[PDB]
Amino acid sequence: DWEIPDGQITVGQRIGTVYKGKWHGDVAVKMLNVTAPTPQQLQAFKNEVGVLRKTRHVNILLFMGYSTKPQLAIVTQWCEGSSLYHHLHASETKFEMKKLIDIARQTARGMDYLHAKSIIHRDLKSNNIFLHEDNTVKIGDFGLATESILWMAPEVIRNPYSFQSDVYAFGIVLYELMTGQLPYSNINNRDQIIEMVGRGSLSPDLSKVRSNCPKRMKRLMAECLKKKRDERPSFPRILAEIEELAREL
Amino acid sequence: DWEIPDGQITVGQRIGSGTVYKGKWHGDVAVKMLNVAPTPQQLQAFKNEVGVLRKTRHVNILLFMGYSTKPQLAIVTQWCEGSSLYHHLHASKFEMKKLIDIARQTARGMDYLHAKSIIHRDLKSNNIFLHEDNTVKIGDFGSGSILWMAPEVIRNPYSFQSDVYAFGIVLYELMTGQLPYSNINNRDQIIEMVGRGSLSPDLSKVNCPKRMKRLMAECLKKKRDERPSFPRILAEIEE
Ligand SMILES: CCN(C)S(=O)(=O)Nc1ccc(F)c(C(=O)c2c[nH]c3ncc(-c4cnc(C5CC5)nc4)cc23)c1F
Repeated sequence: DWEIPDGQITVGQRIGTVYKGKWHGDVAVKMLNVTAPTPQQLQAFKNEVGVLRKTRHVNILLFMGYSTKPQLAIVTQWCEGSSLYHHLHASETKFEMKKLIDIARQTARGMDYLHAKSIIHRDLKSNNIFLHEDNTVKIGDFGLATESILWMAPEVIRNPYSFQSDVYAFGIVLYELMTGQLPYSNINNRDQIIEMVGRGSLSPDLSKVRSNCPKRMKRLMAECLKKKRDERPSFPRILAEIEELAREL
Repeated sequence: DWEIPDGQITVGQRIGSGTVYKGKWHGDVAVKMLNVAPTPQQLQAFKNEVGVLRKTRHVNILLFMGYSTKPQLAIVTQWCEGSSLYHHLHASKFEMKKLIDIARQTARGMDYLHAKSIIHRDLKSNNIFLHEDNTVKIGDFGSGSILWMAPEVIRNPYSFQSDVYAFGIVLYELMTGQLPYSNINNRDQIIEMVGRGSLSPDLSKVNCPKRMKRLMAECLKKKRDERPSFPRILAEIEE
C-alpha cells in the first residue's frame, strides 16, 4: 500500500491545491479541499494514483503516496527550482545550447518511458516540466494522464488524444527551447489560433530558432509538429535522434 | 509487474563488483547482475528482495526501476552521476554547510526506511552515492566492512539501532574526514576491541555544531538501547 496514514504529514505553505509539506523530509502535497468528494472526484483520484503508481524514472515526478480519509491527497517529492516555463519565458537567465539539448533529452527519456508503459500525458507543456535544482528535468502535473492551447495538436483542437498528441506537445516544448519564445507571437486571440491550427493553415515559425540550433534538432522539431498525426515520430526515434546529435556536438 | 523483458536493456561498462554495469533503458540505468543459472528455489528468494525495494519511493533512496530474470537475475536502478560519499571523503573539501546537508539527507532516507520497517543492515559511506554531488542516494540494502558495525552485530543482532550506529560512524566520517581507528590498522584488533566495548571512535578528530557531536555520540552508544531513533535523529539535525 502507498496509502500514507493521515496525520503523518505536516502541511505547510501554499503554492497554487498544492502545499509544501514535511514527511521524512520535504514533500509536495496536492489536496482536494472539498467537504465530500464527488463520484467524479473519486475516479479522477484513483486514476491519477493508478498511473503514478506505475512510474519509476528519474525524469518523472516521484510519486510517494496518497491520502484518502480526510481529503483526497497525492504526495510527491519536493522539487526545488522553477518550471521550464518560468526559466524560458518569465526569467532573465537564458540557457546555453548544450543545456537546451540536455533539457530536451531528459524530457524525451521521460516521455519515452511513459509511452513504453502505455501512458499518455495529454498535457505536456513547459509549465509541467520542473527543472529540479535547475539541471534535472521532472515531468509532472499528472492531472490528465491515462492508461494549454499552444501545446495542442490540430486533431486535439478539432478520442483526439494519443501518443501522437504527446509528440506534438513535445514538439512545441522543443520550439520553446530552441526559440526561447511561445508559438504564435503574432496572434493574441485564442479563437484565432484554434481555428488556424485546427485547419492546418498555421504552424510554429521555425525561422525563429537560434543560429546555434543544430539542423538535426530543427528537422526533428518539424517532424514532431507534423499536421498529420500519423506522420509524427515515436519517442524511441525521437530519443534516439536527440541522443545522436547530443554526442555529435 | 516491474519486470523488464529480455533485450530491452543495453548493458555497457563494468562499474564495480553481484556485478554493477552502466546501461541504457529509456535513458541511463545501473544494472546489478546477480552472481547466478537460477533454480526455482532461488527465484522466489530473489523476488522477495525485489518486493522490499518495490516499496521504496523516496528522493534520498536510490530509485529502484525494475528487475530482469533473463538472461540472468538483475536489479535495475537509476544511474547516479558522480561518486560515493566514501570517495569524496577519503579520496578527494566540503563546506560544513554541505556536510550537514549530506548528513541531513541520509537521516531522511534512513527515517523513511525505518518507517517502512526496513533495516538497511549495511549503511556506510560507499553505500551513500552523491548524485550530481548534491543529492544523497542510499543503496545496497536489498570478508566485510566492520568499521560501521555496532558492537552487538560483531559478537535480533540486526536492528534499527544497529542502523543508527552505522549512521553514527557516517556522521564521524563527515565530521572528521577520515575512517575510525585509523590509528589502529588491524581488523582483528578492531573486531575484538569494538566487540568488547574497549574501543570507540576518537571524537578528538572532529567547526562542528556541538549538537551534532552530542548526536554523533548518541548514535555511537555501545549500549544498543541508549541510541536515539531516526525520527529524533532527523528532528535534531533538521533543527
Ligand atoms: C535501489 C537500491 N537497490 C535495489 S540495492 O540492490 O539495494 N542497491 C543497488 C542495486 C543496483 C545497483 F546498480 C546499485 C548501484 O551500485 C548503483 C545504482 N546506480 C548507480 N549509479 C552509479 C554507480 C557508480 C558509478 N561509478 C562509480 C565509480 C566512480 C567510478 N561508483 C558507483 C553505482 C550505482 C545499487 F547500489
